[PDB]
Order: sequence, then structure tokens, then C-alpha cells
Amino acid sequence: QQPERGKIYDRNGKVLAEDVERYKLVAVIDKKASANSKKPRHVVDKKETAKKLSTVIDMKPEEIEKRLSQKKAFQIEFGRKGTNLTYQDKLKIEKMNLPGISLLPETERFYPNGNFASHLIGRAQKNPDTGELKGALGVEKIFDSYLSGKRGDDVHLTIDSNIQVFVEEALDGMVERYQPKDLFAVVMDAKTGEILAYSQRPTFNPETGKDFGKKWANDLYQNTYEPGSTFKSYGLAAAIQEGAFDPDKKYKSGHRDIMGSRISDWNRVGWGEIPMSLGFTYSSNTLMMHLQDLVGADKMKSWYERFGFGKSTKGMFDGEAPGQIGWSNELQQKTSSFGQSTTVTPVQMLQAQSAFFNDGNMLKPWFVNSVENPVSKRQFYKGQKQIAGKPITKDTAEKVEKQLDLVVNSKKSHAANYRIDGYEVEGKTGTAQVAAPNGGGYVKGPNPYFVSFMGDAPKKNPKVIVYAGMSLAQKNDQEAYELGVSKAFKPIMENTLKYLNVGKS
Amino acid sequence: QQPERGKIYDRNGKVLAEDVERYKLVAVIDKKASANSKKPRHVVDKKETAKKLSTVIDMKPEEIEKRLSQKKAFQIEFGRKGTNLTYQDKLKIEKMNLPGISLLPETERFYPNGNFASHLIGRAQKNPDTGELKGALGVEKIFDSYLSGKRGDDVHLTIDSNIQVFVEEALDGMVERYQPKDLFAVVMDAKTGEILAYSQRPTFNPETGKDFGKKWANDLYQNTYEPGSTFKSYGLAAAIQEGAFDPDKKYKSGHRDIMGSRISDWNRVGWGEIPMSLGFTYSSNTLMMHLQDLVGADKMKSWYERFGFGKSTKGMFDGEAPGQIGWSNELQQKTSSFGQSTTVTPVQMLQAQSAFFNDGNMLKPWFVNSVENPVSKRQFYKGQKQIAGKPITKDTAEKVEKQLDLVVNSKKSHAANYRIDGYEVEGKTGTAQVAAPNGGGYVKGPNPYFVSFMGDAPKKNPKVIVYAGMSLAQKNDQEAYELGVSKAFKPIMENTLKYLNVGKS
Ligand SMILES: *C(=O)[C@@H](NC(=O)c1c(-c2ccccc2)noc1C)[C@@H]1N[C@@H](C(=O)O)C(C)(C)S1
Ligand SMILES: *C(=O)[C@@H](NC(=O)c1c(-c2ccccc2)noc1C)[C@@H]1N[C@@H](C(=O)O)C(C)(C)S1
Repeated sequence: QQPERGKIYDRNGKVLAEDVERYKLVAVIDKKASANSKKPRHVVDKKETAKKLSTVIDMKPEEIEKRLSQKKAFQIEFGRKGTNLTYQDKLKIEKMNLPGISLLPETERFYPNGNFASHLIGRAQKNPDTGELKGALGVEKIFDSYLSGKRGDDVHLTIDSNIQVFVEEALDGMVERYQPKDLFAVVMDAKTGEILAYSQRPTFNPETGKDFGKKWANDLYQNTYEPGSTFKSYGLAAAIQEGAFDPDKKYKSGHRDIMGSRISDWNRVGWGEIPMSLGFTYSSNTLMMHLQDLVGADKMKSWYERFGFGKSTKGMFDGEAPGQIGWSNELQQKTSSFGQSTTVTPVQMLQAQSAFFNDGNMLKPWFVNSVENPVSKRQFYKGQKQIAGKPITKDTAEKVEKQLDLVVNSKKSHAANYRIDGYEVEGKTGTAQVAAPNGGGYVKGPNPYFVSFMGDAPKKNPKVIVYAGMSLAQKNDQEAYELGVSKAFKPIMENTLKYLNVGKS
Repeated sequence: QQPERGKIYDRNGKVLAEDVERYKLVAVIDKKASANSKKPRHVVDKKETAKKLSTVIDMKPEEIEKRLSQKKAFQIEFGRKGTNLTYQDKLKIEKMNLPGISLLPETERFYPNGNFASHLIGRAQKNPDTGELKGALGVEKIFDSYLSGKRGDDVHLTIDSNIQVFVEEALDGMVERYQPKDLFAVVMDAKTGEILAYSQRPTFNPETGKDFGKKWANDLYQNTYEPGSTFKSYGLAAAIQEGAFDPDKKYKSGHRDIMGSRISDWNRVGWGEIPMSLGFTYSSNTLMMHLQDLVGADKMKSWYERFGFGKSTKGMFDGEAPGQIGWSNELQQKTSSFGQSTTVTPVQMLQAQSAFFNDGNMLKPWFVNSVENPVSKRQFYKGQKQIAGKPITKDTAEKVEKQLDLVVNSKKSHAANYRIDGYEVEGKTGTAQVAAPNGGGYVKGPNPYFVSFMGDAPKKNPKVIVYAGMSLAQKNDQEAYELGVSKAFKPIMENTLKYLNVGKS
């Protein structure tokens, strides 16, 4: 009855989701089925049958024999344990030659990679009455009308399964090491905006349904973060274009007094009068507050808006969050300079960061390559590189890139743990407090931080941008503070560059 | 924090869904927390702590101490058993005065009635990071833009919790008795189209989440059925208005031969030359095929479209199914005359049935009374009675009602099991085969039927229409065939009529 639901593909044609035939176990227990037959067509020994069935379906013989003993029933099924059985399960059941036992073909949605870009691909759910499948999250839901049928259309993603494996492995390592409450990593083509890989933790397995529903939100498009100091790059860009930033000019570091709050550099005492470039390498908060004064508060708010913040990127993901620029008072304004109070989505961060490597042009990130029917060959949609806006000049973009280089590679860098032997890396570190969901403060604890890194490589002319973020390590929180996401950035970026044939040296 | 999510109300202002404060259990286990303190601020006695917590949260003391022994962790939590704790649990944990133990407030979505109109109300799921709630099904999803905030708007439904209680209890009894694969009942105000009660089985509990996801489809709006002989009332109305049906005129019963299929009256042999009125009371299939010949197949197809079949009712529910009139050959056309091949939604059946009690006007069924903000008092939406179309004259409607009376109350009735002592009832029975999801044909088995009853009372001038359907009884399938859904219709209708102050005779 149901039309075949279309497939979801990665950018090289690997199947990410497709319909398959599986099998459901049925046991006829009524004698009436065997009235006309010499060999029985119903279960004659319920105990032996239960014992043999327990060697295939995940159910104890005692529960099977209980289900076989239901009164006033012609045939029985075994709930979830008796459905979605494989062809090999079917073979071993059938070789037992158990009277009354058969297997019914049923259509199931199959995700060949299991837990793999799960919050992007989503999950399609089955209506048992009809077999009708309906997407409940991500691409399966966004494109449900196209995917469902004739035959539904296929959706091709920009995701590269080879790069996605690197991301899934690195994120597993972060879970083991740090048990964070939230975790994401994303890899984008620095020159086109294509999402090459995306994952988050915790997540679900779309194949089995394990943990589906425990977190509805996709981190890339629907979750918001106070970004911390990765956000300083946009304040730097603005201050550069306005002439307030001079890399060699000195400024007074240490602290600033804003509406009765002491906002200090991370070492409390500062470094005296130091060049602005060094302050950016040190990730000086007083530098950013100084530059905001020089530019002017009204102008800086417009600057963050021109970089796309506070607005949806208008991607094809459902319910994209807008974030919010925290600007309601001077304290909010000043803390926004280093990525506190303001909330962003990771996709806004990627869009904004792409400006520095595309002559000032922001690229709209995208992950849908095409929607098209393989039978009719109709192309309903084709993704493309699109400029989201040009907030800065090419000259400003280069001067920002020079400072991002210094953050990682300066002889005074405090981010050398993001270096990769053989490759040149650049980017910006972040450590931020995390808003408590309930009650009006920050999560309390020894190191209750969202730590992140917006990185790109090769430096100056990158092939990819890799952004990774970790919220609230429940294990090794002190090291999470010290090393940030470097134990995820380094395996993802190194393997990705090798796979993209970037020569090491 | 998140704005308060708006409430879902029943028609009398009873809360169906609301935000509440609950509590999450946290245990600080690292000694470092107690460095400066005159009282320990971490769990010092792991066994005494675990033993005492087991008297509140539902966990074995051995498991609790296992989690208290996690290494390199400042504090731990206790999974699902440790969240959604009540204010009373908070009191009981706190008088225990356990060092290191506190409770964090969290906002949860509370459904005070538990498993109650679950497939209509739906469920909102929580993002652990932010506390943000998002509707995943039903009203919570449909109106999620309104419900989420300030404060979200409230949604008021037409549902009456008192009638809804009757439906839930009756459906539980049908599950206990027949263990059907699918089951629904709906109660509609016969003069306004308001849905006073709706339930289905199997379903989920929106409070706990138990079984949420096993069936995405709301039976009323999204599931389709081959209705069986309840569909005959619309062919009857057509034949009346076209002058083909005359209650006293004779016709030849027995069987008909259509494209190599023998279609018989239910007793195989028929009853000879009998009055058309009696044929309709006996639920004669040959009567309906004869009337279709008399009207003409092209014209009958237009008749069903005029009753709203094959098209969505344009209700407020997402993804409403349109169904389909099966008309592609004479076999489909003839089997459609008695409700096979054509598929309908229950809401189309209610809409079509309302014509007989509103002088030929179909009423568009509706379940949303209001969407409105309790703070601003802005009314975003107000539901109302709306005519879906007038397919028949008042004269035709009266003549149909006379035949519906006879089905139940004729001295030759085969539906006397739908009678209610003290109340006058009318309606139409149905028994239909069920299409197999995979492979062609119908579900096989001794009595593999969708059985149903489209009823209304008091007869002629009803207060409510009650439509109940049961697909594929897995227990007592013989009784399901004999009694249909009478064991649900009678308690629902009787209790509803008493609750609505209809006096019994
Ligand atoms: C940007 O992220 C900046 N971070 C903060 O000032 C900051 C902190 C903090 C935590 C621990 C020690 C000092 C400060 N908590 O919330 C915020 C917003 C600077 N950059 C960071 C980085 O990781 O590069 C730091 C730690 C150097 S401070
Ligand atoms: C309408 O529902 C009609 N039903 C059928 O003819 C029918 C059957 C069937 C099942 C069992 C015995 C005889 C027929 N299977 O599929 C169909 C479409 C008539 N009305 C029914 C009713 O309950 O009123 C019956 C059983 C009287 S036949």
C-alpha cells in the first residue's frame, strides 16, 4: 500500500536513510487452524516453542510462554521484541520448523550507519496500522512531504560520511573523557559554506530509536549559547575597520569598572600597558571593553547585527533560533564584547567567521545539496553558495586573520595546545559561563564553563572551518577548562585535512 | 529563563496541560567542596546516604552508591529517577539533612489527568540545556508558536473532561476485552460540530512519556479506514434525493456478480424480494449495489464528493489525511457502495453524518474553542460552528433518519445490542475487512474486521453523535464480530446523555 519513502544521501551518494523489508513474528495458537491438516499449523508445545524463540528474540522463555497462553486468541505477536527482525533472524526461526510460527514482511526505515549525524538526519516513525512513515526530527521531518510518496523524492546532503566518521569518533572521546552535558562539532567548507560534518552529544540512534526524544534540539540551528571569547573576532573586525584597533598601539590592561562590577582580565592583574595585538593573543577582556568605548556603543550594536547576530540565518532547518544581542545596559553591552550575555547559534558563528576568508563576504551555511525524484528526474531544489552579507572589507578580513594566526602561533600564545604537527592552524578560544535554566544565574561549580574553539586550516587560506563546543564537563572539569576542546579539534582537523589531500609540512 | 508555556484548557476551564516546578537531585561528592566550611558540603557517608535516599527516589541503594563512587567528578545526578521530584519529596529529602545533597528547581510540563485525550492534547518535550519546551504532537505541536512565550497564550479546547472520562473508561474496557490493534471513539455535539471527547488505543501518557512515539498518527484526523457499512447512509441519502430509494418498493436481494467476484448479502442467500427499507435494516449489500446502478456510477461519485469524502475537512489538526474514493473500476465502485475500497477519516464520517440532523447541512467538526493570552487578553482565534456544505435537502435528511431509527429499533433489527434502556438510539453498524500493510489483499484470520457504529441520541433530535471503531480484535474476535463496538457505545452514550441532562424513560 505505502509508496517507497525517498532516500537521504551524503554528498558522495552513500545511503544515510532508506526503506528496507524486515519481519514480524506471528504465532497461531488456535487448534482450528489445524482442522484440515495432518501436520499441525498451530503451536502444540508452548513451552518448547518459547524456549526456542528466546534464542532469537530478546525475551525470556517465561514471558514468551505467558504470551502464548492468552485465552480466546487466534494468533499472538510479541510486542517490540517480535518485530523489526532481520532476514537472518527469519532464517534461523524458520529452520526450527515450529508449528504455528511464521514471519510477516514489513517495511522499516533503515539507517545504515546507526548513530551517525543523528540530529541532522532525524528519524522517521512508523504508523503500525498502515505502515505510513512520518519524519519526527531533522531532515526526515523538514523534507517529509518530498520524502513521502509512486516513490518519494530523495534528499542529498552536503555531509561527507568520511569526515563525519572523524567527528563521531572525536565526540565519543570527549564523552568518555569529560561527560559533558552538551557537546557539538561542525566542519564547514571555508570557501562554499557546505556543512561537511555535524554531530552533537548526547544524541539518539535513529536506527533503534534509543534516546530519541530526550533532547529535541539540534545544537547547530536550534540551541543557543553565550559564545565566550570566540565572539571577540567580530569586535576585533569592527574595531579594525573603524580605525580603533592598532596592533602596535598600547592600551592599559588590568580591569574596568562597569556599573559597579569589576571586569578584569583573566589573570586578575593584567599585564600593564601592552600592545593591542598581544592583548588579543592573551584574550584580554579589557582590550575588548576598551575597543567598544573607542568605537561607541551604538555603532558596535550595528556591527554585531551586520555580522548576522540576533537574526536567523534562514537555513532549511526547522525552528532555527535567532539568538539575541545583549545590549540593554552598559554591563550587558560590555560583557557582550567578550561573548557573555549575548546568545548565538553555532550556525551564526560559522556564517560570521566565514567573512574572514572570503574577502569580507559571509557565506550562508548550507547542508542540503538537492531534493529530486530518481524516477521522474525532477529537481525540486538545488543548494548553492550564497553570500549572506559583506560586513567588512577585504583589508579588514586580512588583518583579523593575522590576529587569529597569532592567537595560536604567537611565541606568547596561550593556545598552543591547538597546534597540529605538520599543519598550520589558526583560530580563537572561548570559555564562558552557562546560564542556569531555572533561577536567574549561572551554573555553579568549580569550572562550569562552555569551552569552545573556532578554528580553520590551512591558516590564511583554509579549506575548512571547524567549530567545536563543550558545555559543562561533569568529569575532568579542570582539564576541560585547561585544554578546551583541543582533544576534539585536533583529531577532526588533522584527519579532515589529510582526507582533503592537504599536504603536511 | 524560559517564558511560562501557555496552558491547554478543556471547555469548562479545567487544566489539561500547564508548567509546574519540580526538583532534581544533586549530590556533591568531592571533598574539596568542604575546604573552608564548619559543616561538610559533600557526601561523607556513602552508605548511609544511599540507604536514606532509597526511601524517596525509586532506586536500589546499591545503584545509588555506585553512582556516588564516580571518579574525577565534583557532583553527580541520578538519571530519570532523580528528576521530576515533587515539592513533598523536596521536603522529605531536606529534613534528612544529608551533607552534599540539594535539590535544583526545574520546570516541567504537567498533564494533570495523565493518559487523557493524549493523541489530541499531545506532548511537549524539554531541552535539558535551556529548559525550552517544544510540542512534539497534537495541540502542543499545532499551537506551539502560541503556547511558547512574558507568557505564552492559552489554548482552550471544546473537550469536556467529564465526557472524556466516560470515553477513556469505555476504551480501557474494550482493550481488556478484545485487545484490538486499533480503537477509537469520538463524541460530537450533534448541533454544533464541537468535539466533546476523543480517545484512541493504543496511545501514550503525556505526563510520563510512556509509549510516546509508538504511533504518531491521530486516528480522528490522520488515520484512514475502509469504513464498511456505516458508509451506506450516504449512498442511501443519495438514492433518496435522486428518487431511486422508495422504502416500500421491492428489490431482488441475494448476490451480484461483478468482474468475476460474487458479492453477496451477509447471509449468502439473501431474503428474496423484500422492501428496500428492510434491505437497509438488514444492511443488505445488494440493496446498495442496486441503488448505485439506479442512480448511476458517475453521479454516485459526485455524491460522495458532495458529502466531503476524498478531501480534507480543513480542520486545525496537522497533516489531516484526505482519504480516497475508490472508483477505478466497477468492482471498486460497487464495493465502495458498502464502504470497502474507499478510505475515510473518522472526522469525515462525523462531518457527513451531521447532515442528517442539521436539515442537510454538514457541520465542520472542531475542537479548538479559543487561543488567547491571559495577560494581554488578546484573542488570537475563536472557534465556531461552520457549515461544510449542504449536500441534501431537509426532506432527504428526515427520510435517512427514519431508516437509521429502523436499523436499531425495527422489530427485525440485527442491531438490538446497541439499544440503551431508557433512551432512544439510532445509527448504523459496520463490519469491514482491513487492508494488509504489506503484500496485497486483506488481513487474514477468523474474524479480521474493523467493526464500528455511527450512533446518535435521542433519536431524530440528537444531543450527541458517538462514532466508535475497533480494528482487528486479537482476543474475543468472534464476540467483536457479533457485538461490534456495542460494549463501548452503550456506556459512552448513556453516561453522556445523563451528564447532559437528557431524561430517561
Ligand atoms: C573569553 O572567553 C574570555 N573568558 C572569560 O573572560 C570568561 C570566564 C573565565 C573563566 C575562567 C577564567 C577566567 C575567565 N568565564 O566566563 C567568561 C565569559 C577569555 N578567553 C578565555 C579562553 O578560553 O581563551 C580565557 C579563559 C583566557 S578568559
Ligand atoms: C457493511 O458493513 C456490510 N459488511 C460486509 O458486507 C462486509 C464483511 C462481512 C463480514 C462478516 C460477515 C459478512 C460480511 N466484510 O467486509 C464487508 C465490507 C454489512 N453490514 C455489517 C454490519 O455489521 O452491519 C454486516 C456484518 C451485517 S454485512
